[PDB]
Amino acid sequence: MEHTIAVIPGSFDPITYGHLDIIERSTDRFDEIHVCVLKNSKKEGTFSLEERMDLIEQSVKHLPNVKVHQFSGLLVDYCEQVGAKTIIRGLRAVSDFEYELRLTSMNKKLNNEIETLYMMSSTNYSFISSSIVKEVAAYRADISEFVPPYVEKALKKKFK
Amino acid sequence: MEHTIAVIPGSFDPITYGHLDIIERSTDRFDEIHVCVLKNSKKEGTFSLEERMDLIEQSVKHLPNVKVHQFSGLLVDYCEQVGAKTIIRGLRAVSDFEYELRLTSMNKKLNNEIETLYMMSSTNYSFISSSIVKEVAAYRADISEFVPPYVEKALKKKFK
Amino acid sequence: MEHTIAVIPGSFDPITYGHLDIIERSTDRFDEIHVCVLKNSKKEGTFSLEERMDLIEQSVKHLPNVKVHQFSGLLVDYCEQVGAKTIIRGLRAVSDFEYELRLTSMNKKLNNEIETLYMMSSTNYSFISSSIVKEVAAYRADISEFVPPYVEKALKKKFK
Amino acid sequence: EHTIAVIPGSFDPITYGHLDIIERSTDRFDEIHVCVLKNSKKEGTFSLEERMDLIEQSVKHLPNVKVHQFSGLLVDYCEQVGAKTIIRGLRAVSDFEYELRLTSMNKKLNNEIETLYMMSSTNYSFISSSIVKEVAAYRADISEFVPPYVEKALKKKFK
Amino acid sequence: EHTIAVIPGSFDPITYGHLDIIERSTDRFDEIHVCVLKNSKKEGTFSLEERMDLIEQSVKHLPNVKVHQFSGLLVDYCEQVGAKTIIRGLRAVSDFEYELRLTSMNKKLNNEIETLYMMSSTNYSFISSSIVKEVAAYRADISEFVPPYVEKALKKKFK
Amino acid sequence: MEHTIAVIPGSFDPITYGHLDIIERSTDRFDEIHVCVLKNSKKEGTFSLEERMDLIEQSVKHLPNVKVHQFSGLLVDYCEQVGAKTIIRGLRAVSDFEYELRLTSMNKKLNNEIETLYMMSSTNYSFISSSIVKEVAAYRADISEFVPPYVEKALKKKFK
Ligand SMILES: CCc1cc(Sc2ncc(C(=O)O)[nH]2)nc([C@H]2CCCC[C@@H]2C(=O)NCc2ccc(Cl)c(Cl)c2)n1
Ligand SMILES: CCc1cc(Sc2ncc(C(=O)O)[nH]2)nc([C@H]2CCCC[C@@H]2C(=O)NCc2ccc(Cl)c(Cl)c2)n1
Ligand SMILES: CCc1cc(Sc2ncc(C(=O)O)[nH]2)nc([C@H]2CCCC[C@@H]2C(=O)NCc2ccc(Cl)c(Cl)c2)n1
Ligand SMILES: CCc1cc(Sc2ncc(C(=O)O)[nH]2)nc([C@H]2CCCC[C@@H]2C(=O)NCc2ccc(Cl)c(Cl)c2)n1
Ligand SMILES: CCc1cc(Sc2ncc(C(=O)O)[nH]2)nc([C@H]2CCCC[C@@H]2C(=O)NCc2ccc(Cl)c(Cl)c2)n1
Ligand SMILES: CCc1cc(Sc2ncc(C(=O)O)[nH]2)nc([C@H]2CCCC[C@@H]2C(=O)NCc2ccc(Cl)c(Cl)c2)n1
Ligand SMILES: Nc1ncnc2c1ncn2[C@@H]1O[C@H](COP(=O)(O)OP(=O)(O)OP(O)(O)=S)[C@@H](O)[C@H]1O
Ligand SMILES: Nc1ncnc2c1ncn2[C@@H]1O[C@H](COP(=O)(O)OP(=O)(O)OP(O)(O)=S)[C@@H](O)[C@H]1O
Ligand SMILES: Nc1ncnc2c1ncn2[C@@H]1O[C@H](COP(=O)(O)OP(=O)(O)OP(O)(O)=S)[C@@H](O)[C@H]1O
Ligand SMILES: Nc1ncnc2c1ncn2[C@@H]1O[C@H](COP(=O)(O)OP(=O)(O)OP(O)(O)=S)[C@@H](O)[C@H]1O
Ligand SMILES: Nc1ncnc2c1ncn2[C@@H]1O[C@H](COP(=O)(O)OP(=O)(O)OP(O)(O)=S)[C@@H](O)[C@H]1O
Ligand SMILES: Nc1ncnc2c1ncn2[C@@H]1O[C@H](COP(=O)(O)OP(=O)(O)OP(O)(O)=S)[C@@H](O)[C@H]1O
Repeated sequence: MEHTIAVIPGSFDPITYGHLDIIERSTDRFDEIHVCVLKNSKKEGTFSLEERMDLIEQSVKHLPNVKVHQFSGLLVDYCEQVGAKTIIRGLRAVSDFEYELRLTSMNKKLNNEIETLYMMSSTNYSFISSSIVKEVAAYRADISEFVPPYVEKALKKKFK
Repeated sequence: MEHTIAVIPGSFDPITYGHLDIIERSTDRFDEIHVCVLKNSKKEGTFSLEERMDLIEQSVKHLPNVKVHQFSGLLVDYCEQVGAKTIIRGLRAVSDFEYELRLTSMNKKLNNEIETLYMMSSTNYSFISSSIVKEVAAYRADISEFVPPYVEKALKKKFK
Repeated sequence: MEHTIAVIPGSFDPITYGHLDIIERSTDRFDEIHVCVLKNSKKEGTFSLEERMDLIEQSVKHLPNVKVHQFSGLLVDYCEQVGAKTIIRGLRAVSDFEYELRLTSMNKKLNNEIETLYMMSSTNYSFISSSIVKEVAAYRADISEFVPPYVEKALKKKFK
Repeated sequence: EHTIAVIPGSFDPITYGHLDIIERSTDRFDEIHVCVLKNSKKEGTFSLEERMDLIEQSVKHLPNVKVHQFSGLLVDYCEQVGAKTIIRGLRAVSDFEYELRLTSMNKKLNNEIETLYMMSSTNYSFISSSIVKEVAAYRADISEFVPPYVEKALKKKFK
Repeated sequence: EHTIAVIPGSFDPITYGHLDIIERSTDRFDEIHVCVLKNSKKEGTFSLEERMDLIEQSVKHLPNVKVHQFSGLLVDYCEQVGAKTIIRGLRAVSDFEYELRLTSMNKKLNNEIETLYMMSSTNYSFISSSIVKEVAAYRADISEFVPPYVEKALKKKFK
Repeated sequence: MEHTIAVIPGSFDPITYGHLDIIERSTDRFDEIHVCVLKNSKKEGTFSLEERMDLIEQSVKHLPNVKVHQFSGLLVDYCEQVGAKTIIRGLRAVSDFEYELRLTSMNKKLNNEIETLYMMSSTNYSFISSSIVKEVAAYRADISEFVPPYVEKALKKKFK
């Protein structure tokens, strides 16, 4: 090849094993995995950018090649700047498919050199979303099956 | 990082620009690309195995890293025999999404070392299929927009 | 307006109240409606081309400006030949939507002066198809709510 | 036997997908009838009698599940037997749209039968008879998808 | 009270679509609990109290239906009261995908609760609370869509 | 035929080439086209009613038969006042289809004299929404391919 980077964009509010299975399935497929998050999203999520970045950073410790960045402008500009010709997105459902088809179509208009590549969520994590883990957290049920140790502790302390 | 082979499977009956677009977009992302055809399916169609393979070769000759192969037996065993750790499939529409989700779930049960990735069809080929191209060729309308020139000449011939 | 014609294609095997609904809602919007069927289908359903046209002919007798025709080749060519600028189709479900999208994108590349307009099935006929009416008829249940009196007689005869 | 549920299907052959639906049903009704259409046509792979034999053995261990065949309309088998309820499984959007059409028709055929749907378990969602059989045709392992006695019938048939 | 079924929702307000699901269940279990969530958020249009009142009146002809509020997990409610079945309606593809995600979670949350679905009847497939309110804000006729008691409550609220 | 009016309702926040293509494909099939906007929609967007109205008027001025209006009240009550028997909408994907099915089922109960007709998005406009054109405009990327020039000017101003 050459030297190979893939970007894995997301909100990760918070990161879950669903998101991790995708990053983990990407690690020995590329040289460098950049987990990437949006700055001044203007939405507002349960957790701040910083906490979100640290929750990722602690969850992805056991994988050397994964970095965690933030940005700024267009994601396709990031891939341009930094040497990645490949974006990785997961699919859980028809819903995801539709939303991603319109984004990829726009991105391919913005930068024809970048490709987006999809992976199907695996079976035991396809119903996982952070929205719904956050909901279960609010009722203080056991989330240990859904998110890693660190973000588990960050949601207990958030919902009490 | 290590050598990468991707397998791009299909019946290619015949190959279309839609198929070509997916092969082209993957060439700079893997070291080797195997285009795989199903040796002796019991599901016979317009062109012979051998006609189909030649049409691929002629349409893929401007791409040095693309080889065209035939196999009977399970697809995940072909990948295993040639060391390919990745299958590549295109997605046109929701119906594709669903059928693909089902096949990838079984292929993963068959051999969990092989990962399937997807690319979305380009907006301009999203409606192309072998099926709809053959129908159009049977009323000998013009198909130069839909298949490469070798395939075009073979369609006018077939439906003369 | 001009002298306007609209073409309403299909298999009609047999025509149902579902089809007739679409036809009736169209008849006051164009000077002339053409119900068109493909000749030499090499698809064979249950009723021959001749039977199918007679059924259509008897079911639309009460609308002066509807005509029944057969063709030959490409739908957009019939439209070109007869001076029609509009194809009309019905939509029952997402399944219909996705299929019809693929077909009109192609018809657009074949002749961009023909437009296709869609109508939603009315609520009471959304679940009707020729296929499921045929199955009901095999068990000789009452289909009078699904097909018009003449198609009904043709169906009772066909299935005993 | 105050309540009865019918679980109709081709079952060509039955799989752990079908069987999970049946298992999740047994404790909610007094009696479960698994029904298969007699004098269908277009079969292949297994005959009616083979298909019935395969099901009755895979459900042996569920004391309230009986296997029957019928050649008329489902909704009539139901009124024949006293069942107020049909049970079907959903794996995907395509099943959902298919079943929406069947049940709208079924409701014009007989307004007192209800059809209740259960989502396929996450582990079995990808399973169909069609694809178990592709896999068996390449002599690959299928114990994770069908019960042992169905597995054996499949090896015999695909050598 | 051998068998209980829980029918959960916002019911903001209840409509004939919801009632048709509720009515289609009553003959199938001994006891139906329409439940609603205490301490919600995003609402509007009617308060918890007004909502439970409208339900109560709308189902008073159904001896075995009770309306309850609850503050925890739907799946907690069920175990506590002995309900092993939850019932939900499907109008459309979008409902199917959303509900797949919920059931998959609830099944992790508790494994002895089934969710069973029923298809909307064809006459009520396009009815939602959302769109009924829309049409009542413009003073159109909603009597085809909601029961007479909820009609009056809509008329008042929107003039 | 008699004199025909079609209404094409929308937020148009802003109008895009996607909307316009629809409008243009309708001009030849009806006598008058009223492009209509809701007057005090209480979920405000990026342009006011006044701006949106100006932006349309400029964009459709070559199409003499197209007129811009605003209404307070039901869409079908507007159609009744002006004598329009037809409403026209465009569909880009599955989610448009389902949403539109439910709206039209209701509109048919409110007034069964009005027909809603549907047209598929042309392929190159399939991924365009106002939404995604604004997000791209906020990051100051070229949007001239997505909207006509008058509209391109205003969001250069709005996101400067
Ligand atoms: C497929 C990856 C992706 C995902 C998304 S996400 C989204 N969809 C809708 C909204 C929106 O309306 O804000 N955002 N957005 C995009 C682009 C879509 C087209 C417009 C520009 C978007 C873009 O590049 N935005 C900045 C960004 C920066 C860093 C990260 Cl990590 C991300 Cl995800 C996005 N491509
Ligand atoms: C995503 C690639 C793919 C595509 C398909 S295609 C298809 N799935 C069902 C039917 C059928 O029933 O006829 N056909 N089939 C498969 C496998 C799916 C799981 C069962 C085994 C399938 C398998 O490996 N089959 C042989 C084969 C060999 C070499 C080639 Cl190149 C191909 Cl494509 C297939 N994976
Ligand atoms: C939406 C109207 C329509 C419906 C269909 S229906 C169908 N038949 C087979 C397929 C297929 O293989 O997709 N689709 N086929 C078509 C065309 C799709 C583009 C390829 C050419 C098709 C075409 O023009 N085919 C001849 C024809 C069909 C119907 C009638 Cl009435 C006539 Cl006169 C001629 N457009
Ligand atoms: C909801 C179960 C069901 C299923 C089906 S058919 C199917 N759906 C998926 C597959 C499949 O995957 O093979 N087949 N067909 C029907 C009816 C549809 C309306 C027309 C009458 C049909 C009717 O009553 N037909 C006789 C029948 C069918 C099945 C059995 Cl068991 C019996 Cl005894 C009688 N309702
Ligand atoms: C299928 C019934 C249902 C419906 C919903 S509804 C909804 N609320 C927010 C969202 C969401 O963020 O998705 N979904 N939420 C749920 C649960 C899904 C699993 C996570 C926990 C949810 C849970 O148990 N919530 C409490 C509740 C209690 C009693 C009533 Cl009556 C209701 Cl409606 C909800 N299951
Ligand atoms: C497809 C045309 C259309 C589009 C929409 S849009 C929408 N549906 C839900 C929401 C909502 O909940 O806010 N909005 N709403 C409608 C009607 C659907 C039935 C209820 C009443 C809606 C109606 O007539 N509304 C006023 C209106 C006036 C003038 C214009 Cl131009 C429009 Cl678009 C709408 N039909
Ligand atoms: N359980 C999962 N399995 C596979 N992919 C996932 C999973 N959850 C999320 N993803 C994908 O990971 C990418 C980034 O996810 P997010 O942006 O964090 O999800 P989101 O839509 O912003 O909020 P959620 O996770 O759906 S509530 C998207 O492509 C998601 O579809
Ligand atoms: N126009 C296209 N754009 C992107 N991918 C495509 C396109 N056409 C086909 N593919 C994908 O290429 C892979 C192999 O396609 P084929 O198997 O050869 O097509 P097929 O499904 O057998 O018959 P058709 O008529 O092409 S759908 C599948 O994942 C297809 O969905
Ligand atoms: N019940 C219905 N309501 C509205 N449109 C319909 C209905 N049935 C069929 N149509 C449409 O009429 C056109 C002709 O369909 P056909 O070709 O006759 O039937 P078909 O779809 O090939 O076979 P079936 O059994 O009707 S699915 C297509 O747009 C159909 O989707
Ligand atoms: N894996 C599964 N999980 C849950 N339900 C299922 C599963 N497989 C089948 N079903 C349901 O079982 C009922 C009857 O199944 P079948 O009629 O035998 O469907 P099918 O024809 O076996 O699928 P094939 O491979 O096309 S034959 C239908 O409502 C199915 O959707
Ligand atoms: N017309 C209908 N027919 C059958 N079921 C319905 C109908 N309308 C709503 N439902 C079901 O009612 C259940 C709970 O009621 P709701 O939670 O209020 O639905 P909702 O989507 O949350 O609110 P809506 O969309 O404005 S009705 C949902 O899961 C729906 O599937
Ligand atoms: N690109 C397009 N091509 C064809 N029709 C479209 C397109 N975009 C929107 N429409 C349709 O025209 C009407 C939409 O007007 P609007 O929805 O109010 O604006 P918009 O482009 O959908 O961006 P949104 O509404 O924020 S998603 C609906 O019928 C849309 O489906």
